Amino acid sequence: SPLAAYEVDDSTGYLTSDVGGPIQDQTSLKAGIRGPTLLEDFMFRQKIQHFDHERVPERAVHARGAGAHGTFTSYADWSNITAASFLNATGKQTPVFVRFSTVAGSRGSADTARDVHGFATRFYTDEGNFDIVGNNIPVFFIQDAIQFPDLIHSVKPRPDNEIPQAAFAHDSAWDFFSQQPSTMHTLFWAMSGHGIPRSYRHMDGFGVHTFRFVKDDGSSKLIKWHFKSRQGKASLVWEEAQVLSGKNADFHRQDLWDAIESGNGPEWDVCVQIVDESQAQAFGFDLLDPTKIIPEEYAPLTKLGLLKLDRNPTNYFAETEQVMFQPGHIVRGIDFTEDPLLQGRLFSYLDTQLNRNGGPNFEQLPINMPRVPIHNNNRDGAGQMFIHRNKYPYTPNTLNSGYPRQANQNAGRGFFTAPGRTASGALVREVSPTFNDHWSQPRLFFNSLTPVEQQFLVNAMRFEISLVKSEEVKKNVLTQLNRVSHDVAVRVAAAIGLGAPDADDTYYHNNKTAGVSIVGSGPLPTIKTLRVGILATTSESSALDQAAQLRTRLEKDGLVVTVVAETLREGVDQTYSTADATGFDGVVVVDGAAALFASTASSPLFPTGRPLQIFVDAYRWGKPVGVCGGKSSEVLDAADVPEDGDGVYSEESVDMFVEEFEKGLATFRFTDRFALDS
Amino acid sequence: SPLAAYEVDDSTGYLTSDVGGPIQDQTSLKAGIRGPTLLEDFMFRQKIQHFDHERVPERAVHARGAGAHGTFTSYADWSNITAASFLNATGKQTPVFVRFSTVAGSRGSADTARDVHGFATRFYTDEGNFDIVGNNIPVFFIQDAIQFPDLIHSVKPRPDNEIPQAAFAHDSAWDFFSQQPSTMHTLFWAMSGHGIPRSYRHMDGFGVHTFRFVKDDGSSKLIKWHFKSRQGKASLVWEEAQVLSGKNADFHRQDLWDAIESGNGPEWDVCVQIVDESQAQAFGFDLLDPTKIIPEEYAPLTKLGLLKLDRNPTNYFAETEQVMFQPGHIVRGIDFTEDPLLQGRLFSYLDTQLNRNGGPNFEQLPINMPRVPIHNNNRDGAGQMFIHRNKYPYTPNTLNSGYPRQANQNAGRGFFTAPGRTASGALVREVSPTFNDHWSQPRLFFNSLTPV
Amino acid sequence: SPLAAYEVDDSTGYLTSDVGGPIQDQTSLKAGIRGPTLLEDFMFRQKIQHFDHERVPERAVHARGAGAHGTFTSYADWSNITAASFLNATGKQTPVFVRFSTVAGSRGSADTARDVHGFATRFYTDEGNFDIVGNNIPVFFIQDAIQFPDLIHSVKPRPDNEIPQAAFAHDSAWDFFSQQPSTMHTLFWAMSGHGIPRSYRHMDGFGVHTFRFVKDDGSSKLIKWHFKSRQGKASLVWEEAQVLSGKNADFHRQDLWDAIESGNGPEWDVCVQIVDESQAQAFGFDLLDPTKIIPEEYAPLTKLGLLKLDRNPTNYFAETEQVMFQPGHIVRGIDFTEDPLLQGRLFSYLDTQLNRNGGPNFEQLPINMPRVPIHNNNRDGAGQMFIHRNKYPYTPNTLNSGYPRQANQNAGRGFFTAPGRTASGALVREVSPTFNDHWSQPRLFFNSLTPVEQQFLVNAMRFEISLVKSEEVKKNVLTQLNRVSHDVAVRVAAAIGLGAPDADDTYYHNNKTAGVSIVGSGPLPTIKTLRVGILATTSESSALDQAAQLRTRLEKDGLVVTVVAETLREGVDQTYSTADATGFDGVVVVDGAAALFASTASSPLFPTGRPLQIFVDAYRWGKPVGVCGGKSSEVLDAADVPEDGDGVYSEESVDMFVEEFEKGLATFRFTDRFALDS
Ligand code: HEM
Ligand code: HEM
Ligand code: HEM
Ligand SMILES: [Ca+2]
Ligand SMILES: [Ca+2]
Ligand SMILES: [Ca+2]
Ligand SMILES: [Ca+2]
Ligand SMILES: [Ca+2]
Ligand SMILES: [Ca+2]
Ligand SMILES: [Ca+2]
Ligand SMILES: [Ca+2]
Repeated sequence: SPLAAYEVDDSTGYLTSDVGGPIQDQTSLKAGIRGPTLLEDFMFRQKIQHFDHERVPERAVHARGAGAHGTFTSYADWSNITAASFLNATGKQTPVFVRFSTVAGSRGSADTARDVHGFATRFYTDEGNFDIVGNNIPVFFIQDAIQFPDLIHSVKPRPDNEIPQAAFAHDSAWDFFSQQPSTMHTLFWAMSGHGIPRSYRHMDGFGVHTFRFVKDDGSSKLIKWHFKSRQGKASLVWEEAQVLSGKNADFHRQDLWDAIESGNGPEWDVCVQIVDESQAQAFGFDLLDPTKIIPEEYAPLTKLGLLKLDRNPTNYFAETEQVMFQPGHIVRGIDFTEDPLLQGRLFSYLDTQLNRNGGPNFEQLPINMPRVPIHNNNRDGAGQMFIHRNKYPYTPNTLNSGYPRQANQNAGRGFFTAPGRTASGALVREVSPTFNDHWSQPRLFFNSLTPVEQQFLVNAMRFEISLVKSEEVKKNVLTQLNRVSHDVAVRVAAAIGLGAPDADDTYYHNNKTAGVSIVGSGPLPTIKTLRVGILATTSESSALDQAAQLRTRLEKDGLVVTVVAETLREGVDQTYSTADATGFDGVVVVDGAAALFASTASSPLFPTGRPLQIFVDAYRWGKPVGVCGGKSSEVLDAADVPEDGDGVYSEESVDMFVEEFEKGLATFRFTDRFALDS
Repeated sequence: SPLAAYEVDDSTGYLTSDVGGPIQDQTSLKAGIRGPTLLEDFMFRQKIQHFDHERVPERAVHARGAGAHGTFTSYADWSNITAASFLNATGKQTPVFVRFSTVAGSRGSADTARDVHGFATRFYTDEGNFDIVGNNIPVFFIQDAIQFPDLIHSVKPRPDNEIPQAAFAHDSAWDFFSQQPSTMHTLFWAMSGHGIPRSYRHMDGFGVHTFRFVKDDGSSKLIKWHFKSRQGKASLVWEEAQVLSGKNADFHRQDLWDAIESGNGPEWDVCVQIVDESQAQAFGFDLLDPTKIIPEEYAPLTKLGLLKLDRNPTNYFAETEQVMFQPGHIVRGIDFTEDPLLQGRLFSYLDTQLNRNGGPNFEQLPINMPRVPIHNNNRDGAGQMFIHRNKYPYTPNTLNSGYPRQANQNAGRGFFTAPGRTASGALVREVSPTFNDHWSQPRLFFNSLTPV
Repeated sequence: SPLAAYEVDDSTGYLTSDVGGPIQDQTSLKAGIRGPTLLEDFMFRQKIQHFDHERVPERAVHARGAGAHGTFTSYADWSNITAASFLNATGKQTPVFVRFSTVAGSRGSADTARDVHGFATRFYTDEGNFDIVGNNIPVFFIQDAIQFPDLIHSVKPRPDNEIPQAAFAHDSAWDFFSQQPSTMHTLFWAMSGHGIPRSYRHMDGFGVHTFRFVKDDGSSKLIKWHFKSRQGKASLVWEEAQVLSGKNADFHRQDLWDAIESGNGPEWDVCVQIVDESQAQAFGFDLLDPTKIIPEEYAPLTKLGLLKLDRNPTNYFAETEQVMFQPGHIVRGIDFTEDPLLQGRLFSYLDTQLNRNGGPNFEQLPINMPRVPIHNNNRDGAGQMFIHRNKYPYTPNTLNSGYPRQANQNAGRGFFTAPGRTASGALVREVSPTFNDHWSQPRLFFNSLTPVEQQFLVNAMRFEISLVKSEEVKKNVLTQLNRVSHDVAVRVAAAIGLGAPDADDTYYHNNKTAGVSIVGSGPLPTIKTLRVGILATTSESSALDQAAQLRTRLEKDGLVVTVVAETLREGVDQTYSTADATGFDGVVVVDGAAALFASTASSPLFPTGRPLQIFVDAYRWGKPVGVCGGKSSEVLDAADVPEDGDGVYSEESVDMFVEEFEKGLATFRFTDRFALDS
């Protein structure tokens, strides 16, 4: 590890300059005690120059994100399908670093914005660094990389005033979507719960593009990468996500960090779909088109190995901010395809690192270094950290005995382009007509959602599109939505007071696919790390005792428990003033606290009606909620919460309450609380 | 627009490269209709290279902010207290640009966080650009610029995990405040409604530091700048600010934008407290200490002129993101004081623009340019736009007839340091004992608030 | 070995990317064998991106230079005059790196231009890096750092056409000198032999400024740094320097490299003049004025230790090009003075490294690292290598238990400003009248040169000034020269078509000072590394035999021998076609080769007259020359060289030839061959 060698320990010692001279740094050098500061104060200038130059350009996209270290372990020797060394043996472990992100917001923007999300994984393999630079949605908005600035300019804030930070809440974004129909598949995903995942740990990762697996014999197959969450899939509800974006802008980065610090590091099965070269157009669409998925019914997933994140960074800036991913970081055994979105990406990520790093030696940053020797004739450049011994860095040479040697298919384990690949035809700036069906798969995705999930998507569209000022853009939007689903266009049109255009059934169908729905993916497989808010009072010794009782039990089941009361003390984590339902996955009121709720209700220590509002919000947003200890009635009545409601608990027995409530936490959302269009 | 000369119109025309060759930009050049992309596709590369390099480093502090253009109008001829040209005639008008901001959060952090706020004003005067780089709170946390990184590291997110955004909600910030008691006065202000103003239009601007006004005869007085809102002061309530941060992270920038578009451009009376040099220690504290206000009961405000913001930018990046303020942008008639916070600032803002701009010619960006001619011997550097005719850029010269000439108090309307300033004593890294009362003024402030 | 941890070996292995993936780099990936190159060719792009970004800005001055590693060893414990740790014990060793340079030319300009030269030394001390950033001339052109760009613009090429390279050969430089008379002292130095040293090893190093030595008790003394060459002082003659600029632009860098490779690493005694603070104005000038020396007659040198350079770099770019010196790299025991030239330097060198390195972490380059631990709260910035474990990098803190601790005079061996220093008075942009005598010291320096040396300086002035177009500028130059010396003005004026102004005796005097003359500094103390060219012929096996004999005699004494003949073979190093007298410190003809020695001598293998012209040029340029074997007349008469001349040798006996000739090498130059004005 190059990271270990560069760890700097400041737990002891006297302050020094960056050249080891002991110094101070608290008072400027001045000509007399009330005098002007001196130019000769080097202590001052070196410290302030450093401060003045701390910042580097944020990423052009995916600026907001967070990372962690961990380990990938192969489940088998996969030699039969790829020459990739990291996959060549059962149990082979390779270090990883992952960064997760949103796409459109700047650094500092909230984690819980509605957006596409990044899931970028570096495997520090024994034959070079291999990056899979993925998203949590398996399809992308556009079909050619040259369009990327168009898409991004359209979704980022309007450039006269840099308003708004909400990617989908403005005219220009919808102008682009409605004029560029390829966008429809990703737009439907982004309008689903996949736009507001519950956490990084509760989403999947996709390579998006078709890639190749290449064997040592030169043969190739076509693959899609799928990183399948072992935590289960889960989303926020929209109103919850909007509150969260104010109450805790760092919600996802904090959820990740805390899960790793508690020993609950997240896991994914790294999987592929594998198909033959001859099936490039067999599935009703072109595998070069990054706006299409291969339905799992046509190509099942094969599990290749386990990805686990189990260590946090030491210095966020040095590790997370400076990690520089590239789809060009490929290894023997993997190759590209002619997907025009992937093709252009290869150029963009090598170039943009010059912008961020300010010089060409970015791969020498510890987080970017490989874990094998580097042998090449790259030299000089700003920020050169190596002292190269070889004074004849050219090929061919005799003066260094012909080293470094060329690597290729038959030497040195070289990378090699899949040798079956060809190209033929004119040199064209033309779109393949095989790419032209922009609507069937959006409809496939929509069909595969549950009824209340369909409602949530329609409601997201109603919310966002109602913020578009231009009537002409809104009509254009309905034109495209209607090519996917007339019912979607009708329902969305109703909220914005326009008429939907008449049904156009060209692309309509009733087909469905497995594995895309959040609401239909079933209870979570684990409730470890999920958050329980226990609403108590310092008024009643019995209330605090009840909360402590609940705590001990819930904690041994891996839940993160917060006891809330008017003021802090022994056993109480959070005041009502700072508490919010967005902080919890379930809320329990201890019945000793009934007085705070069954009330209007007033104190200089928190806002009027806060305790009840926490419970009310939690219910409205679908969470398991309950009252533990004796007389539920009054709290549930004060909240207008029905005691017979699914995911509403009322028990005197602490043990029965915990059992029932824990089943609620796995269910995670009670969707019968949300109204549906008739 | 005052930057009309630099505008580029794209309401008509065919797409071109940056060198005027008509091109397309929607499909990559490929070897066959389902083929790989070609390296010879210059259309693709020049567009993507530009996109790849769009971003520049955010400001080290005050990263989150918004700006507008306007006009300053002097109420009087202020010659009898300052030689400043922009203040030398009743009704004299000078263009301005102002940027408002928070302090701690990054780009895209919400407007309605609890924080200190910036209020930075550029006057494009007929004798040079003059910047007053102020905040909405009249006192600062610390008493020496060398401590700035300490303060800022402590309020910014913890550096292992970059949590939390939200300057005051974590241990390190309160560790620093409690170890560095100078911070109490600004801390009390930030914990008041001044930490969550209703808009940029409903807050005041303060230079914080004592500065000097200098007359053409060389006499000086000590001043504090106060920009007093004509919209009134108003705050959010905290609960509301928290919900707004989520519902509308752009709330202050939109409020300002909208007010200008509707013809309600915000206004401030630009004022000063003026006191004699003999009064530097007369008010029971030291006027060099930036943690203290001069109570208005001791020195009333004089209104100098009107600041009105009435024109939004054309391109946010080019104007607002790229504007580069400096307290060293000073003009004849103003001078510095030995406030050790101010003193170090003068170094920081000139250096940090190298970081943002990536080269030394940042004064050439349209928003940074002055509105009068430039005559000097600065040359070259990355990004040099100017084509200088003078092929002898050194002084003293005879081969360019001794031009440019030196400007000073007696010739050429030069800047000059206030000639009554002196220094005396040991060269010390010592804090004046006159700085040591960290608590009385925070109590003055608290006492001055209503009960609620 | 001092930077061994950063070394990269490429003597074995297969080529890899920068992230360790084995690759090739000799053929682009193409769509067919005669097809266009593919964007997906990451091998191509990463290699070419690196190439495209290899260059960094050259230094703003001193762009042309060369460097080496070495060791400093202290002669004593100097705690009686300084707290500095590297000087605190007899025998104490500290690693060093030195870079030597010219000043005006760009990084590809010739070594042997007439110029001021740099001598910058880094001591990697056990209390931090300490740099002495000196020159080979003890005084500077200007008295205030603010004037630096005026000076440098005036000497660098005219900015319309970037002509001429060659600092003194144009109007603007002499315009500046004549308008800014402070320049006279350094000008007279640069017009002497000190402007064209024979090698970096044959020049001294000076700090120029008065600095302070500060004891641990707080008391201070004023010092000047003098690095006195143990190789002796030596110059080129001007015509020779001009020829060398064309025949070997790398002459000084090669001389240094070679001396080190041969185990003849150059040495200096590091010395100071030490005077009391009360003697700031006692010597008839102000010690804050960098245009003045303290004559050695008023303040003798104290030898502090030995500097020896003995290891060449491994990678020039990484070590020599990237070394970033600063006078701000100061250590406890040393302080600044209020010299206004020094004061502003402190700002310049910290700022300019942002330009060169392109980011703030330049102290992390291996050559710039200290050799002790770094403990501070500087963070982030582009190119940040360090992974800092202290997540509370602010002072004051409790969450990192108050570390790093402040260092100062009384704790932690902090740097401290000399506590006796004060300032008093108005804040002014005024020059001290104590700086106003710009002419007395130039006259002192001129008076201390020998007659022939004064002639050489006049002749350099005549050469350069005659290239100034402007008759006004020429007139103004003679006004200033005449204030130093009427006779200089007269003699210069005679070459350039003008009358000198009448004598103005205000600053005239006859005082002299020791240690500044080159011609007067006596024979060299060592002749090891000096170059002897033996001119032979392949047309007589006897001539080669003589050459071989002489070679062994000369090599025994550490001279570097080149045997020249018409064509190469074993024992012959160089052809006449490539050889030139600039290549040698002495020239010997073996008498077996006498037939070659005619201006008549014609051949397709070398220019007509070449063998003889080497001998004639050597003679004209002052060098020891002779004929070995017993028959000298034919060669000597062809050369018009008299047999009884001083530094002309003729002997049959090889031993007796060599004994005589080695005395001539030590004398080095026979100045009786140069005409004097009468
Ligand atoms: C399938 C389509 C894509 C996926 C899945 C994807 C994914 C991502 C991810 C996850 C990141 C963030 C990596 C990190 O965490 O540091 C990112 C950054 C970026 N992407 Fe993409 N991307 C796609 C398409 C594009 C295209 C078409 C372009 C350009 C033509 C592009 C240009 C960029 C740039 C310039 C960055 C910033 C990289 C950096 O500064 O390190 N991407 N992408
Ligand atoms: C009286 C105390 C201070 C006030 C009122 C103040 C005000 C501000 C304001 C308003 C801005 C943003 C300007 C804009 O909108 O672009 C800012 C930026 C900045 N300030 Fe200060 N500041 C203070 C003290 C300090 C100190 C002590 C330092 C450093 C020693 C410092 C360094 C900076 C830097 C580096 C920036 C970013 C500038 C840029 O990138 O253009 N400030 N300051
Ligand atoms: C006593 C007067 C001076 C001496 C002896 C001197 C010496 C030198 C030396 C030897 C170097 C080259 C160091 C190396 O080899 O890398 C150099 C570089 C330089 N000097 Fe000076 N210098 C003097 C005055 C000035 C002044 C007054 C300034 C500016 C105000 C200045 C600015 C620079 C700059 C900008 C560089 C390039 C540094 C780099 O890129 O690392 N120097 N100086
Ligand atoms: Ca818009
Ligand atoms: Ca959902
Ligand atoms: Ca290949
Ligand atoms: Ca903290
Ligand atoms: Ca308020
Ligand atoms: Ca010239
Ligand atoms: Ca000489
Ligand atoms: Ca740069």
